[PDB]
Amino acid sequence: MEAAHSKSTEECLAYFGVSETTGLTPDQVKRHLEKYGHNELPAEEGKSLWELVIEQFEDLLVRILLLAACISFVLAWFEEGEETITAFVEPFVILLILIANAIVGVWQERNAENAIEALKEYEPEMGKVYRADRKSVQRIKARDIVPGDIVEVAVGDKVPADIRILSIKSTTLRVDQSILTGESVSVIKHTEPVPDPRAVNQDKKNMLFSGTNIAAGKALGIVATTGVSTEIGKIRDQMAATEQDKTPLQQKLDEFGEQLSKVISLICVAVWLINIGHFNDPVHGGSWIRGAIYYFKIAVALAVAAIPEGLPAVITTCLALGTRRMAKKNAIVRSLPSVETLGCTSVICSDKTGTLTTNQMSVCKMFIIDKVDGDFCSLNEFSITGSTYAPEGEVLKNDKPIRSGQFDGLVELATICALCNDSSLDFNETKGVYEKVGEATETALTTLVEKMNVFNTEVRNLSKVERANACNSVIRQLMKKEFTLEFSRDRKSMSVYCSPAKSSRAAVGNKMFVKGAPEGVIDRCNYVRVGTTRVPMTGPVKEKILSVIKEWGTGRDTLRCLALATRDTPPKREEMVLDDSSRFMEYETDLTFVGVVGMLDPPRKEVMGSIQLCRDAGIRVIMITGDNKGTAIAICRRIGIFGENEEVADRAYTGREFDDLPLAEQREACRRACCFARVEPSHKSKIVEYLQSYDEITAMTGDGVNDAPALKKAEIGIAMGSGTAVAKTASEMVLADDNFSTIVAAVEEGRAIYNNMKQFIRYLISSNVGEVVCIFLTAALGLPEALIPVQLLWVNLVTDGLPATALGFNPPDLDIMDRPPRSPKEPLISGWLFFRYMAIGGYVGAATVGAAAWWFMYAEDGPGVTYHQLTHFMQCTEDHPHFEGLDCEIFEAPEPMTMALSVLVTIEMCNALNSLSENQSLMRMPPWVNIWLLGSICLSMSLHFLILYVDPLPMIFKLKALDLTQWLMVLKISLPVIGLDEILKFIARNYLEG
Ligand SMILES: Nc1ncnc2c1ncn2[C@@H]1O[C@H](COP(=O)(O)OP(N)(=O)O)[C@@H](O)[C@H]1O
Ligand SMILES: [Ca+2]
Ligand SMILES: [Ca+2]
Ligand SMILES: [Ca+2]
Ligand SMILES: [K+]
Repeated sequence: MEAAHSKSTEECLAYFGVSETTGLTPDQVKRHLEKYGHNELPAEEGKSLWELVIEQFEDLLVRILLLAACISFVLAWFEEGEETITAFVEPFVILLILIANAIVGVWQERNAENAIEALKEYEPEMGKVYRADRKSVQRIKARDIVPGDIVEVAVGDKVPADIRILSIKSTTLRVDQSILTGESVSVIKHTEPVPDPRAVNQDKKNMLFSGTNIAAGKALGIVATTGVSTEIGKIRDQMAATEQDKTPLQQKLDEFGEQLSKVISLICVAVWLINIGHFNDPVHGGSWIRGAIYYFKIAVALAVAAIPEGLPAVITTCLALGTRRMAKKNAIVRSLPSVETLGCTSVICSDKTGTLTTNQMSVCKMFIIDKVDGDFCSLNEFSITGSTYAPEGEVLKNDKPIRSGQFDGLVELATICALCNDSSLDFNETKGVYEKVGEATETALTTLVEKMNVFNTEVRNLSKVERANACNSVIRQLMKKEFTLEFSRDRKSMSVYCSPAKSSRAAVGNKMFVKGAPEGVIDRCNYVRVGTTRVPMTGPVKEKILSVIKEWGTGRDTLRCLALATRDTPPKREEMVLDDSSRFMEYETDLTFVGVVGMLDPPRKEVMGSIQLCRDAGIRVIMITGDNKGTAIAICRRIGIFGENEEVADRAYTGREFDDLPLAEQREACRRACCFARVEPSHKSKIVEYLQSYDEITAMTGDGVNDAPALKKAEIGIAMGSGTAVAKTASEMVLADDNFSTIVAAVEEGRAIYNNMKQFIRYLISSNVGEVVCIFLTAALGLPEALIPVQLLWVNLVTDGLPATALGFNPPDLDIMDRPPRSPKEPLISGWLFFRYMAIGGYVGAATVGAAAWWFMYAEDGPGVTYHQLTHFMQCTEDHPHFEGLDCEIFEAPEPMTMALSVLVTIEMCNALNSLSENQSLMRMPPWVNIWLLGSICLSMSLHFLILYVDPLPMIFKLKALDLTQWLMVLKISLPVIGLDEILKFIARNYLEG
């Protein structure tokens, strides 16, 4: 732990006692651990209090039912009667459903938090350090790094600790530190000290803060602080719900229930009005108050009844549930909307190298010049063996194992590979395998030279550790790397300025070794090295080279090709300005071509398959790579993006070709084209932006820093577990699995959550509308009431709860991933659905009245008021308007009423069997598809039985009943709801639109 960033490199180096180039001794490490602990934070625990999670109150339509319970608790406090209890049950028929939803939500959210922390804490964060026990850089669990030791970090890496920069390898080091200082753009660094021991972070321009990202370049430094003593480790705890808000679908439904408060609140105040004429009726005596409170009670209870108090929970739930599922497919969701947004995606843009392909690169072919004579050019081709980055394998000409150092071309070739190279290898002892350190393209090279072994170095007697870099090291001892012109994606090449090693001879030849994309480099070559010789680059020579490149690119191996050339006579260091990266290309001119390497880079298994599924789901998949257009197109084909034979000149463009088009033509180009090549980061962004200008939901997949902009501009960015931190930081989802499939599953889930939301809404609406059709039909048809306050609270508690919340666990529709994606601005409720909402609610409203009616009329154990209702109800006093006054006051019988309440429950528990699927028959999507649903129904049906037979209970509600017949009736009335929907589903099916 150093308190200084205001000291020099040495002071700091000596402070811990380290060799800036070698790193801490196994004993210094064992010690600093003991003295400084591991590089991490305690945390890892409770991200939400068991009680916090409970605040699945505080929402919209939950506060309503919350308050409706208060009033029914005050009214019960001011209620005098020998019936001082049916009023205390009320507040618990309301609280009850609220509680039930609360638990499920809470349960679902806890399981998700867990599942996630599982995925996260799975793959350990690794670090790059120089340590004494190894000559080359090695990778250690970041948790293990301690103050003092030497850390290396480069473009795209995440700073693993708080670090004092020692040496900046690239011409410039650019770091992104938004997570800390809040500075929006990348900032510059230097190795000079900053005196002021008070200075703020923003000014510590010689430090790298653990948790920032390197946006550009590469550097080595010495670790000042670890763990909690970290600039970002202190500030963790400190508040701010910087955790976003609600998802667009969450905000869509939030508003739908808001204006359902209106429609409902009105229909309520309505009931209070449509009656209040029964303000005097003998029932509540006739008081100038006892009649408006009863009906005020019927309103509130009708409200609680209609209001989908489960809506705010079920989204939340489906959400956390979708999350938990992705988490299980090794997908990390960084931003809640992602899965939903993903659901309705039309276009999936994707990087090639490393995203579409495995990024496991090996050099397997290479070539130099053989003979150059007039229009004749010939090449020395070679083959390499070994698919991994292991330094085991052999070079082969004509199937014969050749000794690389035998060909002068291959010597320089190797020299260049070794020297123009920011990456290295490292052998993982635990896993027992050679792992790259830096970019794969570069590392492939490193491996190549370990296989070339041109100076026939003795290696057979070297540990699996030393054998990794041995040769390269040799080459490294042979020249001094003065500085390097970092690889830049515009010029698409990279160079290295070198002088003679021991300084044996000064001015005997300074060099620049160059490595880059063939086309550009070859254009910058004036000469062609022939062994030790050199001759002018000519037409025929070039053509020969390029043509073999073309061959290898489009070949059945789709080789990823790089060119190596040297500048024999560089400018003097004094003439070279390293300030503007722009002038580097010139510094890389008048080159001498040396040779070409063909890299192997396998497409991922699951990719072709995922592409298909997208094609069926109506989803466009576009490739946006920096790589060569020929190679790229080749690969699209292998990936299924293009047919093995197919003219693509109209649908595949290079950044250059693309930029040549007029703006208009660019916009359109995006619509038809599926392959963009040799494109800079800006292009990747622009292409998405275009897709977006068609009001479409665009997805961007990638792994590298040239992907960030597009990753960031898309609706969802999906990063690779393998890819850069930079790339991850700009993503909503991260495939740790690196599995491409998950993307598709991810779109299937958001398709589903939506469908689930719909059916929920369908059941709540069509049912609860029936419930209000019940009332506004009897009270208007001049019929005796069908339900009382606590009778409504019951049809509620028992059909607006777990049976509904259960729809959340509906399976995917059978066609879900077979129809085009939903426009995001689509009317939540279609016109044709409102009809179906009504046609169901209507039939529910009436079948519930005709049942109470039927009890009055055709019930063989009831009276027989036959058709007409015998006209009316106005037959109070004995033999009143004598129209067969053979009965007294059967107009208070608890039977006609429980008759309806019983049907309501049942007919509702029926069209919830209709909310398995939008438009699929129970013949295709049967009830057992959703088991969680069935248990809920039985749960409710059971609650209804209890209420009807546990003697103390029918008092508090209404008189029991039904033995066969009476129940068989409820059934005869309710069951047809299923027949009506199953025809209604027939309609919208054998006439389609969605
Ligand atoms: N580290 C590097 N140094 C020099 N040249 C390199 C390099 N890594 C990549 N190249 C060349 O730059 C070209 C474009 O790189 P880029 O757009 O970043 O990704 P990609 N799919 O093309 O590899 C590559 O196709 C490659 O030939
Ligand atoms: Ca309700
Ligand atoms: Ca890439
Ligand atoms: Ca209901
Ligand atoms: K984004």
